[PDB]
Amino acid sequence: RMKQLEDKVEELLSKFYHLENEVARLKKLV
Amino acid sequence: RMKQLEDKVEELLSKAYHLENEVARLKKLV
Amino acid sequence: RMKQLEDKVEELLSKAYHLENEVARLKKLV
Ligand code: NA
Ligand code: NA
Repeated sequence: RMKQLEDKVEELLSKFYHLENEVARLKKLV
Repeated sequence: RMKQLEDKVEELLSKAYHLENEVARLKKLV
Repeated sequence: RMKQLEDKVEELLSKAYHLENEVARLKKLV
């Protein structure tokens, strides 16, 4: 069942990557 | 170990949805 | 195996916590 977890962690890696950008986006605008 | 990882990963996935929303809110005010 | 996943989670947890702070920061400055 580690594969389901690995895929979720991969999904978490990517969401976190996108949130960092949109936050840094907000940081330049504020 | 294995169960705790899966739970934490699920804990993380929901925190991501909440952050995704908090970021969206902030965008409407930048 | 599991260790790779716990490492990754520890990372995402750090990221999540810092995004939380950054979100808390941006909130205070619209
Ligand atoms: Na929200
Ligand atoms: Na917000």
